[PDB]
Amino acid sequence: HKSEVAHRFKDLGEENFKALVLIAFAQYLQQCPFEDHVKLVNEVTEFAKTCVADESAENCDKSLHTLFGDKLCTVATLRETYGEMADCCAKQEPERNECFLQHKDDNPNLPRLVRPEVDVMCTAFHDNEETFLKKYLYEIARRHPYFYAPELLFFAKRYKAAFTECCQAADKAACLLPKLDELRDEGKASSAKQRLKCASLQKFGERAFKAWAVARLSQRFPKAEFAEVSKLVTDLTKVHTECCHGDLLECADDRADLAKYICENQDSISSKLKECCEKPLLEKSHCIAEVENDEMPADLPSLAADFVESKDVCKNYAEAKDVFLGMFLYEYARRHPDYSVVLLLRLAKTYETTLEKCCAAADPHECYAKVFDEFKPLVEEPQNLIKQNCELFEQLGEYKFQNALLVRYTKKVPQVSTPTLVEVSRNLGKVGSKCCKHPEAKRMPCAEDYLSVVLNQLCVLHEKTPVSDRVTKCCTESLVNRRPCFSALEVDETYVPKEFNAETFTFHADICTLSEKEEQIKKQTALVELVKHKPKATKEQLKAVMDDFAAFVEKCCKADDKETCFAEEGKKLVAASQAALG
Ligand SMILES: CN(C)c1cccc2c(S(=O)(=O)N[C@@H](CCCNC(=N)N)C(=O)O)cccc12
Ligand SMILES: CN(C)c1cccc2c(S(=O)(=O)N[C@@H](CCCNC(=N)N)C(=O)O)cccc12
Ligand SMILES: CCCCCCCCCCCCCC(=O)O
Ligand SMILES: CCCCCCCCCCCCCC(=O)O
Repeated sequence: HKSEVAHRFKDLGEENFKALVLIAFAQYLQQCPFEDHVKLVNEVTEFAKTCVADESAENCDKSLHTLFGDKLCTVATLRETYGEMADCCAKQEPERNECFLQHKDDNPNLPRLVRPEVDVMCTAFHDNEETFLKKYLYEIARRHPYFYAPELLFFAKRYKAAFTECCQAADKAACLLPKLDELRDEGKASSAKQRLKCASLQKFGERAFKAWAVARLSQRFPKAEFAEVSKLVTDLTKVHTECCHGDLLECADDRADLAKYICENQDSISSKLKECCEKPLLEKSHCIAEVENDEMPADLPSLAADFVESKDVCKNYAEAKDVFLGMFLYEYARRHPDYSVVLLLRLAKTYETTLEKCCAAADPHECYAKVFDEFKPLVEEPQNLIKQNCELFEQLGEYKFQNALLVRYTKKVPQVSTPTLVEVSRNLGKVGSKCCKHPEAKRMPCAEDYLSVVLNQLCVLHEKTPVSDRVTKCCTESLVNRRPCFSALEVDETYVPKEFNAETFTFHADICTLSEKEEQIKKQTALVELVKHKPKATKEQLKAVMDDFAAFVEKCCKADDKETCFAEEGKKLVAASQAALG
């Protein structure tokens, strides 16, 4: 109303307000120390309480961007510490805010945040819960200037919970550690997905984004009408554009509106928004965005009616190509919550191509009549890979399943670095253990979501150090063809094996004391290097060495004079193996 800070203060609450202001400042002034930001927060909070009291008090009328900018320009060491950015303070709003956005460092040169010992961690938490959580909130926020603030706040509260439950536990570590690792990945995944959607919106444009949304929104709100889905898709697009531009406030307002709009028309969108809509202003958005798919209508016509038979296909299609295709997408997506969004896009793409070729032919109907048949092979491809890979994972464990993927890809792309291969394969394996446990109907969507992030990470590392044209093709290809492209890679015939290296296969007793995580990465690293040396080795030849090795270790780690065993038997292993693998 009259006062913006007052309004936000009232909605959000004191605690949330103070946390968000902190995150916001940490995201711009990434270089200032924790104690400086805390001061800022206090002053902004105090000022806020002043306005809550008297809406007409000094400055309370000024907009949030203006207020935020002024306080930002208050920092005396602004130029000394941030140089160029200080020139932003000379500009008027909105150039000022705009200027600040352009100077936000997407990834500064800060030190990796290390995880302390669980005990020091639980004691710090206990002795000063607030400064312990806020300082870490600060460290995370400054390292991820683009992470949507409210969401970072959502994570914080889960972290708080993990410490309460675990620092009380008998075995604190057994409780805490795994919850922490889970929190980290979930954080890594959210981060990666946010930057991924933004990248895509930049490269492939609005249209492509819109398409992806119709599909996703349709699977989620199958009982909504195409007109509502269009509405939502338009607003969602605006939201992402702005949220991607990086302006927290604008992004927040857009999201608030959309969430409240959805809740008001809740009855005509989805029957699973009841809970989400009764939640606090700060959680509405987050909830809705993650809502389970609603139940789809039972009395739903067959597609071929309006899209294959009907002689108005080309008529309706030429009258508004994108709308018609959007309708096709809507119709197909809502009957298939079990398809990955990108699979749906491939079908829509296929349908479009057909109509382009066909509607330009004498007898349209005859030309495009056998299209739903062209879909079959498209749908089955992803399904087959799922059942096939999920079975294999059920046999061997995650670990053993990770090794198979290790051999499989080292062969396809031997140029890639051994460490990169180990990491990608490990994360790929995890997708197997996180998705294969769901009933079929949810597998593909799961794989898509986890595969998309892992594939982007893969492409990035490669952007930096290009090592293969094939990998770069897949990486730059259509986002809808990214995964298929990687799936179509075959063994590298050209590759010339790395010259043998003794050190690379020498193992010491230190291997017996390392943690599982460590031992595995140690073994998996030799494996990639093994394959990189003998790429023509068969499943049989390999399993042989591995079995020998397997024993080797266990044997030399349960016998006196370790380092002797590994050195004496080690020579034997390598000697025999070099021979078996000719
Ligand atoms: C919940 N969310 C916001 C996160 C919590 C903790 C760590 C996160 C990280 S992380 O990078 O610190 N943690 C990962 C990635 C290593 C990258 N390190 C860099 N210095 N770049 C890790 O420790 O294996 C990234 C993204 C989100 C995170
Ligand atoms: C709450 N309003 C404003 C929404 C915001 C963002 C995404 C929404 C979606 S969605 O389908 O795009 N939801 C996305 C994930 C949301 C982003 N989540 C993050 N943690 N970053 C998806 O399922 O692929 C559906 C409905 C409402 C949404
Ligand atoms: C009005 C609704 C807009 C939806 C537009 C339908 C376009 C679907 C065709 C599929 C295109 C695949 C996406 C791409 O890679 O370009
Ligand atoms: C030509 C040198 C061959 C010797 C190298 C042996 C390295 C193989 C690594 C074994 C990894 C199998 C994983 C496991 O033991 O569970």
